[PDB]
Amino acid sequence: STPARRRLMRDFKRLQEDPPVGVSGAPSENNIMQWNAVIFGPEGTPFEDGTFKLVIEFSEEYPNKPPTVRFLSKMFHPNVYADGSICLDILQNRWSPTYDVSSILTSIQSLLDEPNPNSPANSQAAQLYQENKREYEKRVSAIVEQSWN
Ligand SMILES: [Cl-]
Repeated sequence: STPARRRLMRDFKRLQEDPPVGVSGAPSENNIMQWNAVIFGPEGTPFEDGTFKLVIEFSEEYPNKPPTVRFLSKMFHPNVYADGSICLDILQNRWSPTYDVSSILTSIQSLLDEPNPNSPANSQAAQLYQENKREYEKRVSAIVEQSWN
């Protein structure tokens, strides 16, 4: 094995033993470096009832280097690109090996209801979030419904 692979097995064991509310994930069948994950939208937010699928991509440099994470489900959120790529500060400059898959996934769930206003990846979503909360929620509701497909 390798340190990344042993760490990933530890991350999985910890996540499966004590999963945070509305989050789960596991390595793919055939490749511990690629995981499938699910995040349920947080209760009381525009994303409630959404069941969102994600892919997490690691390397042999984990946990020195953060993974990348993308939504496979359709998304509408200021910090998610059109291709599903998720922008999260802890996956960039605020990375620490103290974070693991569990805490990455919980951060992404929390991100859903707490957009980062700094240079958002989806300008349309950012502008609606800022200036037309009412309409932001309709656009979010459409991708909540699609997430059940
Ligand atoms: Cl962030």
